[PDB]
Amino acid sequence: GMGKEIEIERKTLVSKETFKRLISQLHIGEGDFKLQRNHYFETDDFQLKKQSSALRIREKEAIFTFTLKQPHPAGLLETNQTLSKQEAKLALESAHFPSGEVMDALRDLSIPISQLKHIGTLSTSRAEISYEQGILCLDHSSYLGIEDYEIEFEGTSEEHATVTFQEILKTFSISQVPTENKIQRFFSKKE
Ligand SMILES: [Cl-]
Repeated sequence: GMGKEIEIERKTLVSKETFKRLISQLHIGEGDFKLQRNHYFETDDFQLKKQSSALRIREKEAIFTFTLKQPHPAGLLETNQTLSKQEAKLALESAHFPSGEVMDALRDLSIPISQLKHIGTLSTSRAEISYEQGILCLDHSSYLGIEDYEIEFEGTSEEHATVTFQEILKTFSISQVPTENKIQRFFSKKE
């Protein structure tokens, strides 16, 4: 919707060689990959994690986006807000966030905004294609000295997303493995 959206997502990590094979078989060019930086925010005691939520500022092609992800009956509720470079920099450098729908949703979750701070940055090189009735993302990410590769399917219903993703794993012979979110893979490494 207009700032808010429901995220229905299926995901698995893959090897470097499998990722490289998928780029070839899906006929994805080098120029299709776009670079983005995810700057993560969290309290010392990890309050957003305890409420199954994630707060980031994304930087992509000179556009900054403030994003909260929180639990929702179906999938996760994603609340997006555009920021200027000024607002993004203030948040990153001095933990001063702008008023708006993201701030409102944080305060509705009883998150002390004065305790939030920039914990680190994960970079992702991403290619996206329309697959069936959804979107298929190829993510090569780097963070805290290491890197990894990931395929994800963005669906519209939980039922159809499962069917479509299981079809992708079978069709392209991808062996599925347990896969937590980028932000969780980030600070599980940080810990
Ligand atoms: Cl990267």
